[PDB]
Amino acid sequence: MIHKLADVQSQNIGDNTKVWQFCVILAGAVIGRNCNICANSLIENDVVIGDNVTIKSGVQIWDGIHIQDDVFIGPNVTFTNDKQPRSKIKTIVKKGASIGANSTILPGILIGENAMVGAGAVITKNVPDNAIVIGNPGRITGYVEAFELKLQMSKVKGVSLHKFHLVNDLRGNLSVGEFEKDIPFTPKRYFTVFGVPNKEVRGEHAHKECKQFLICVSGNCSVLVDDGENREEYVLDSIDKGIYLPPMTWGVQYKYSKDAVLLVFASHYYDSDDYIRDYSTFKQMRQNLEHHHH
Amino acid sequence: MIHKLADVQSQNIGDNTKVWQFCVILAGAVIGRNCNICANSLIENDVVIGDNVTIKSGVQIWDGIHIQDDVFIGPNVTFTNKTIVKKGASIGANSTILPGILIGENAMVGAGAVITKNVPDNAIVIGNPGRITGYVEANFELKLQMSKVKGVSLHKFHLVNDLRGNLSVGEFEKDIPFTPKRYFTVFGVPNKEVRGEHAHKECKQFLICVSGNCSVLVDDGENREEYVLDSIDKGIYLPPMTWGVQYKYSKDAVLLVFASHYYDSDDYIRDYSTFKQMRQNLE
Amino acid sequence: MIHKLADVQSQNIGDNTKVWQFCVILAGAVIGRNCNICANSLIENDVVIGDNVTIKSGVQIWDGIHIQDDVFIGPNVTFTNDKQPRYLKTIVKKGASIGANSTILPGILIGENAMVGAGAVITKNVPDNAIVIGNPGRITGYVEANNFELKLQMSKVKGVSLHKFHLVNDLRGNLSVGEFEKDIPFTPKRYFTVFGVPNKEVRGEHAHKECKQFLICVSGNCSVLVDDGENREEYVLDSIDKGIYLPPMTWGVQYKYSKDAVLLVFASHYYDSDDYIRDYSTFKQM
Amino acid sequence: MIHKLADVQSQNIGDNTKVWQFCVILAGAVIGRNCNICANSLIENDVVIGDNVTIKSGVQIWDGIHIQDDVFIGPNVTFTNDKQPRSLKTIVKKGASIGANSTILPGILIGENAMVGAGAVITKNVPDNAIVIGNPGRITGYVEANFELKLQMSKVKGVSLHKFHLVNDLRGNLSVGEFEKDIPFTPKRYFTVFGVPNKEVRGEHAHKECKQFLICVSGNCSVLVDDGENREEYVLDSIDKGIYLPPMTWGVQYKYSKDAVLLVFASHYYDSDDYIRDYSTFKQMRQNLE
Amino acid sequence: MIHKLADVQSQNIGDNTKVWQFCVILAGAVIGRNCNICANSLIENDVVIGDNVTIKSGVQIWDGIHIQDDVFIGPNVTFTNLKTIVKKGASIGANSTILPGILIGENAMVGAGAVITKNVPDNAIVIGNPGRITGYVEAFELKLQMSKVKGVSLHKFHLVNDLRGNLSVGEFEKDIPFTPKRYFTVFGVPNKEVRGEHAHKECKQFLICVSGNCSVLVDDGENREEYVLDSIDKGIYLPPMTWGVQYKYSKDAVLLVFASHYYDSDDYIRDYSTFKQMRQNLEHH
Amino acid sequence: MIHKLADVQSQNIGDNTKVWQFCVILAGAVIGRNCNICANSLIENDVVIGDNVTIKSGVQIWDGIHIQDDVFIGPNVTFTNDKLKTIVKKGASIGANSTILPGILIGENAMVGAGAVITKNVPDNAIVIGNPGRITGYVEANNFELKLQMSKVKGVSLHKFHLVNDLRGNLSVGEFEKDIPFTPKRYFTVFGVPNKEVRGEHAHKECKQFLICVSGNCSVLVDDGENREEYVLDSIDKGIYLPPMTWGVQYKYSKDAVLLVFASHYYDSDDYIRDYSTFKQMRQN
Ligand SMILES: CC(C)(COP(=O)(O)OP(=O)(O)OC[C@H]1O[C@@H](n2cnc3c(N)ncnc32)[C@H](O)[C@@H]1OP(=O)(O)O)[C@@H](O)C(=O)NCCC(=O)NCCS
Ligand SMILES: CC(C)(COP(=O)(O)OP(=O)(O)OC[C@H]1O[C@@H](n2cnc3c(N)ncnc32)[C@H](O)[C@@H]1OP(=O)(O)O)[C@@H](O)C(=O)NCCC(=O)NCCS
Ligand SMILES: CC(C)(COP(=O)(O)OP(=O)(O)OC[C@H]1O[C@@H](n2cnc3c(N)ncnc32)[C@H](O)[C@@H]1OP(=O)(O)O)[C@@H](O)C(=O)NCCC(=O)NCCS
Ligand SMILES: CC(C)(COP(=O)(O)OP(=O)(O)OC[C@H]1O[C@@H](n2cnc3c(N)ncnc32)[C@H](O)[C@@H]1OP(=O)(O)O)[C@@H](O)C(=O)NCCC(=O)NCCS
Ligand SMILES: CC(C)(COP(=O)(O)OP(=O)(O)OC[C@H]1O[C@@H](n2cnc3c(N)ncnc32)[C@H](O)[C@@H]1OP(=O)(O)O)[C@@H](O)C(=O)NCCC(=O)NCCS
Ligand SMILES: CC(C)(COP(=O)(O)OP(=O)(O)OC[C@H]1O[C@@H](n2cnc3c(N)ncnc32)[C@H](O)[C@@H]1OP(=O)(O)O)[C@@H](O)C(=O)NCCC(=O)NCCS
Ligand SMILES: Cc1cn([C@H]2C[C@H](O)[C@@H](COP(=O)(O)OP(=O)(O)O)O2)c(=O)[nH]c1=O
Ligand SMILES: Cc1c[nH]c(=O)[nH]c1=O
Ligand SMILES: [Mg+2]
Ligand SMILES: [Mg+2]
Ligand SMILES: [Mg+2]
Repeated sequence: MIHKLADVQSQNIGDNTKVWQFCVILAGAVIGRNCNICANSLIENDVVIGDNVTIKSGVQIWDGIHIQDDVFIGPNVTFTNDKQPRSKIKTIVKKGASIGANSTILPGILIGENAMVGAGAVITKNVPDNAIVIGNPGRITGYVEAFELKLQMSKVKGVSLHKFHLVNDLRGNLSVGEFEKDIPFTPKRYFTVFGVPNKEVRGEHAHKECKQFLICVSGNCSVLVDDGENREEYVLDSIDKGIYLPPMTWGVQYKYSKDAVLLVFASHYYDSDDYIRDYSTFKQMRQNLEHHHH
Repeated sequence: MIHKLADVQSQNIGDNTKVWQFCVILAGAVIGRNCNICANSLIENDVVIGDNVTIKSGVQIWDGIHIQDDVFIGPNVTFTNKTIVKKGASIGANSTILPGILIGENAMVGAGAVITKNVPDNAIVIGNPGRITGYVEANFELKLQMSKVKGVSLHKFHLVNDLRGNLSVGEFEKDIPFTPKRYFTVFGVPNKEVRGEHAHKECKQFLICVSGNCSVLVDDGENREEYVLDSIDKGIYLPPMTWGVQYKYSKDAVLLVFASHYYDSDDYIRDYSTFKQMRQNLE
Repeated sequence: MIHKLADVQSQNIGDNTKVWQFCVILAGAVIGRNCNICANSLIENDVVIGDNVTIKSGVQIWDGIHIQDDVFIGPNVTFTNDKQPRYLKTIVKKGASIGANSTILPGILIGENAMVGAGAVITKNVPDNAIVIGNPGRITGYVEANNFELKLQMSKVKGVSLHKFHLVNDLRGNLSVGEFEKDIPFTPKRYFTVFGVPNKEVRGEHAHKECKQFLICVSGNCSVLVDDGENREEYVLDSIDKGIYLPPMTWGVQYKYSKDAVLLVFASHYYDSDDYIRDYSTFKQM
Repeated sequence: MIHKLADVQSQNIGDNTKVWQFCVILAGAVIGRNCNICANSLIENDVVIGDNVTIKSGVQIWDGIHIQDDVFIGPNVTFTNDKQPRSLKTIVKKGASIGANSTILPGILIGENAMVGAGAVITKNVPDNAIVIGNPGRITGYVEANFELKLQMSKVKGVSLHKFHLVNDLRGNLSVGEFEKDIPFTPKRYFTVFGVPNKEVRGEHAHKECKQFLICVSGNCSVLVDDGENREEYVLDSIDKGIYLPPMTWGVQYKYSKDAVLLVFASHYYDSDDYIRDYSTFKQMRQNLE
Repeated sequence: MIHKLADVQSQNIGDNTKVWQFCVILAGAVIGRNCNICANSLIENDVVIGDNVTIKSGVQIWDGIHIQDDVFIGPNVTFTNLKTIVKKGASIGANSTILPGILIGENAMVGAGAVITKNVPDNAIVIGNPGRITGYVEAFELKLQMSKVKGVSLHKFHLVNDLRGNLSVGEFEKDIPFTPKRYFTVFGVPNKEVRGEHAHKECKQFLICVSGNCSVLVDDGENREEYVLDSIDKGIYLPPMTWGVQYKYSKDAVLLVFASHYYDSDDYIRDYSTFKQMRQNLEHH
Repeated sequence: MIHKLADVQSQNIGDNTKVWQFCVILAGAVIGRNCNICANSLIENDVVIGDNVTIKSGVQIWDGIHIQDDVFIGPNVTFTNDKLKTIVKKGASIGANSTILPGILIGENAMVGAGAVITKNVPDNAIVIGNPGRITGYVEANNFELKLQMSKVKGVSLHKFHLVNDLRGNLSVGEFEKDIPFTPKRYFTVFGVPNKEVRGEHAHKECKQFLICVSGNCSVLVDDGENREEYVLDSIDKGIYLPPMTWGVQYKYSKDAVLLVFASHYYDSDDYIRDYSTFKQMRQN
């Protein structure tokens, strides 16, 4: 259905796709099946829109922009493609992502699967999968769909939460933990992360083999743990709190305070090969492992 | 006047409302009289819009938006998906309104603001996220000092500095015009927070910021003024039926309040329009 | 080409200018040659647009907006007319670009060749060459802009020198020293100190006809733009042994001051309000 | 008993006083009964020493120094009588003790039953019952001196400690107290004390009629309460803890922190003749009422 | 030699001890040999003073004060009264003041004018009012440095500084010579506190101050040295049988300790002289 | 007058010296005229004491201590020998029960406070107190209210500079040969000085100087060989001119303090006069 108030010059528009009034569509555009292209928006030539995409009003999809399947583009969303524009002189929005109203997406930017860009955000950097990004400049503030006793279990597979023995007196303070009793392994390595800008997002990975144990020894940080299907986020803000990450648990650490030091104990020596850094690969290697194990 | 170039499907548009070129207005929408609906804008089906409303270009008014009389919607305002924009409010160019939001009578949304929570009557809200930074149409040199707002007075207290320390003193029924029955203290208030937003029916109140600073809006239903309480020798008297707000607390601010009455949750008035009526009713 | 699907009442459109679908241009509008006015955008009566101007989609140029030659106006940029809505003039000066979905407040001047960031909210004038970003928008740099590693080093900005002073450190506390004529190349008649500057503030924005300056950041840090008309560069003054020499006729800006920063300036001449060139065009011509 | 190895020239030494070896006592000195003047100590002419005084070795009691009864002066304590000497009276009151190798500046008064810690340099009058240590000496407590419940009596007569209703959340914090219900009177006055240096001792008085209620609204300070027989010290360290001082309670507020702001409710208008500033006087008064 | 001008009533005074003018020595007193007790000092009845002691002028040794051998007690030092013991080889600086019932450790150095209100450990240097330990008698650039102190190692860990923050890394059995069974952390220590003051019979320890700073004394019984731990990339290894002290903590300081064994109260040695002897012992094979 | 109850062995005591009881004075000592050595004091062999010295009781003057004319030594003052030669210079006075570490110079007319522990040289006219002793002032030492004011100290002036404060910041400014009465050839800056440091302690033969504390606080002593005063420089708009031949000291620096100094001549080592007695003599020409 191409409304007669629309100016559509392209022939590669799939079945069930509606283009409404006052839409301009140039000839090189490729739009999939079952899309809705709402009034008063524009789509240039060097563009590919996948299937079931909603593009609400006041949007412009410029040359170099690819919108994969199931993406929602909110009203008055704005894209760009030149970082330094001067008169007379590629961005990808991944499957399922949702871009909120009157957002502004800078050029050459990746928005990840199922991500949620918040109304009005100014997206200056790649958005990871599932991330929720808000503000000017946009910062990751949450993930889509994401203590006071010795050992509690998370909702995420095998992730356990710990409280360590803490003593307070006049001479000072002490907390202690035992490997194999408290923390469920014996490390071969520890490292520390500190001096981390409050905007930064650390981790975004999983380990095939290495077990990890995390303790924020001053200030605070937030830790996201993800098992491929469940996801949960914890504030670590005292030296006597700790989180166990089994191997094949995807982890993020972010929202570090200015004073924050993260101490990590690790079951194995350092190994660049032991990292999975793509969430979709992770999600798939985890099912393989879950299907073999059960 | 429905432009040849508009696509207006709704019958229910009132007298002397102009709709300009390339507007789309769906069948359900109801629209009052004397509205100006500028070029390249959209109005969906359950939308009701009062009289004398200005919608500038690039605005999309979705289902579940309600706009009362005398509202100005500036260019490129974005709404989303019940939102209500109350009488005489004006929403600044290219702002973004989150869903389920109420914008109060006479508020002023600044240009580009990302509005994430209800905006009280007469509030000026700016930023991403939007924060109240002032009120529309909104010192302490002397012992006593009367405010333009009915019955509100300002006090500078006796202050002694020396080598041993500092002291300030005030006396009840003398520098402060009543004998209190309660005191309370508010502190650790986040800077983004807005406190109070009520009036008292019977309770007199006296306000001193004993460290840090906070700002105090007092409002008598017609006049409103905003004051900075930034030293312990400064105080503000609120007579009963004075609407008060306090906000922009610094991180270490402690507000001390003395009150004529013991706590009584039924003594509050939390709706500004209600409070407005009750004042017009007394005078 | 005025596209058949536009609606243009203006008779003062320059040659080779294109106006695309669903644009509205009212009768009073004056638009130059070689402009490109893209779909879904509007222009009102009291507007002058120069030549070689690009205006992308979803933009409205309201009454009182004047846009000069070679300006790029990005998609969904929004201009405004009145401060307190329920007659002020904006001018986007030559060569400026205004980034997508920025919002420009009433009565603002946008300097030549400025770069307004995408999404910015611009609530005060933008100088020539500035880059402005954020809500509210803040100057974060200048278009076309480590060291203090040697004692003396010349900038590309004409006459401008960068200096590293003798520094003594021991357990009794630290000393740095500088000598007039010798290390700093004039004898001062005045010194002044700039301090307690908010972090959003831009200072200077001028050049001097006769007055020579030597800047030293004596606690904390600030940034110094020096501009000779052609070239410009930004330096960070973050240490008491680092100094910069500004000859006369050097446009200067100090901004990005830290909370505790104190700038110390040595001058060759007594204070003289007549010696200031505030006007960036006026400056470039000379 | 005056040792043969002593050189004692005063005929004014009361009975059962012993003067040990290598002491020097000049003709003018007056010394009471039952004293012990230990070896290697010196006493000059214009000196009155009371009864039952112990003066350990290596002390000199200079012209202008009055030691009253029951005082204990530890070994190697040093007194002075000239404030800027180039080649003023001190009084040590009844029952006070001066710790070993302390140094007392000229013109100084040491109150009854005070305790000067060993090694301290005492540059300012020491009040009755005070414990003073350090160089420079600071009062860090008083001799013989938990805010859990809403209401709680003190050892000190009539003194109450109060825990006030607190509310903590995301919006901020609030505490509230009501007069004649939480605080046992209705104020006519309030005053605030702030910017007190950490060495200052404030108060040191009792009121004849004024009730007072103390809340430390920011930071911390310490409050000594004294009823003439019992005394206790409390730490005021949060806005929700207060302390009631009935009339005729001796009060001191000291050890203020930098940020400390003390708030006081008062039952009466400011009145300078309501003060009692002498501890002995106050004590007799708080005995003559009982 | 008992000077004519002293009043000495004790015959229990060892050979070659000199007692000079204007001293008073009561009869209960015992004084070892070869001492020097200078003019205008006084000694009471329950007092035992060992051999080769020097007591300078203006000093009173009261009842309940024992002084061991080779002590030096400077001029105008003052003791008070409970039992005080000044241990072999200690030296008490001029015009110091010792409170009652105090232990002064062997070879401790009490600074002139100090006011000593707390036991002084062996080898400590103590000064001020109140007296504080500021050092010990006779007390990080490479990946690994060996201490003078037997078996002690200093470690510099891999450090990465960049845009996104900072990272320091350690590996057990490569950087740190053991695998731990326990970590502990110590924080919010007042700047005046002295921590540790023990050796372990078996437990290995590795110390990294993770923020702020503290100082760490290591002592193998003959040799000792103090080091400053002021960044997360510096580490110190303590083999078993190393006497350790952690002090001068900053308000911010967090010490992280890795230990080879589980927590065993019976693995502590808290008496330095016991520790020193046990150590001379093992050197004997 | 040697008291019968004293033990004096030295032959070399000058006329009208009194030695009182229970004093011990060894054979090698030399003491000048008109001294008072109070009871229960001790003086060793290599000691020289000038004229008109008072030594109050409880003091011992050990070998290696020289005390010059007009010195006042208070009761119970203690000196020491072993951590050299102590010199207490003319007119100085040592307060009651102070303690003086070995090898120390006490400057002329200094005033050591009662109970102080003097661990470092004390400059002429310094008042020193505490443990450890710190200089807290100088003997006989609403400023900056007016644009310009003159000090009792010769030719010293106090400046308040033009100060602008508004929304955009603050700015303070001063012009050479107008507010500041000379034209600079050099500037230098002093910072990160520990609060216990005393800096300067010299005069210049030729160099004029001008001081502004552009951040923090700083105290400055100025001294013209006869009058002296101390000023606090605690905002960027206060300034102090030191004409040539002005002894100046700066001390009591706060942690953030930065001292800016304008000098009329280029740096020249030889223009310093670092001895105060030498400055006072030069100053009477
Ligand atoms: C991003 C979003 C999902 C967050 O919602 P939420 O997680 O429920 O957050 P809350 O409403 O509880 O607010 C929590 C905080 O985030 C802030 N916030 C929420 N959304 C924000 C936004 N878009 N930009 C800036 N800040 C925002 C709130 O102000 C609050 O912070 P504060 O307490 O410091 O003021 C949602 O607000 C949003 O932006 N949705 C997209 C709307 C849209 O485009 N709809 C199209 C329909 S046609
Ligand atoms: C909100 C508004 C009323 C406030 O104006 P004002 O009271 O005059 O405030 P000022 O212009 O004095 O500026 C005061 C401060 O707030 C900032 N400010 C003002 N409007 C702002 C906005 N919309 N967003 C962010 N900051 C804003 C200014 O930058 C300045 O702060 P700074 O000093 O830290 O940068 C007005 O600026 C506004 O946004 N009006 C809407 C205009 C409009 O949309 N018109 C449509 C008609 S065509
Ligand atoms: C302003 C601009 C020129 C700066 O780009 P740049 O110098 O290459 O800057 P970077 O991308 O390296 O970003 C540097 C910092 O500024 C921030 N930033 C950059 N552009 C921003 C913007 N528009 N708003 C807010 N922050 C921005 C980044 O987030 C980063 O800050 P952070 O580290 O705190 O997050 C560019 O970002 C821009 O906005 N260009 C115009 C694009 C446009 O509107 N085109 C329309 C025509 S197609
Ligand atoms: C003043 C005195 C009574 C305090 O004793 P107390 O109440 O038991 O004090 P504590 O030992 O519990 O010490 C608590 C604090 O005070 C300090 N302190 C105690 N006495 C001190 C003194 N005289 N000088 C300086 N500091 C002292 C302690 O070191 C400790 O502080 P810290 O924790 O920072 O180190 C006692 O210390 C004293 O000085 N007595 C004099 C004895 C004397 O001289 N006798 C002569 C008879 S022979
Ligand atoms: C304790 C002692 C061993 C330390 O000496 P040192 O290591 O040489 O110390 P330095 O001389 O290098 O001084 C270093 C610091 O400690 C201080 N200090 C030294 N001795 C001190 C004392 N007794 N009390 C207080 N502070 C002292 C110094 O003032 C300096 O600190 P600062 O830089 O803040 O001023 C020594 O100073 C001492 O007190 N010796 C005793 C002398 C004695 O009594 N002899 C009797 C023989 S007759
Ligand atoms: C050093 C001295 C000359 C200072 O006198 P002053 O300037 O009148 O000093 P003030 O009494 O006005 O006191 C000022 C400050 O210094 C302190 N102070 C004074 N003398 C001190 C001393 N000897 N040690 C430590 N602190 C001292 C005071 O406590 C006060 O400090 P605060 O406010 O923090 O408590 C004098 O106090 C002194 O010690 N005189 C020697 C007396 C003596 O021994 N005489 C022997 C002959 S009998
Ligand atoms: C003042 C000055 C010092 N210096 C160096 C050499 C000096 O010895 C040193 C200053 O040390 P010094 O004069 O000894 O310290 P103070 O004056 O605080 O007692 O720094 C210069 O190189 N140039 C200068 O202009
Ligand atoms: C979504 C949509 C529905 N109906 C319209 O007429 N236009 C639109 O854009
Ligand atoms: Mg927009
Ligand atoms: Mg003595
Ligand atoms: Mg002494």
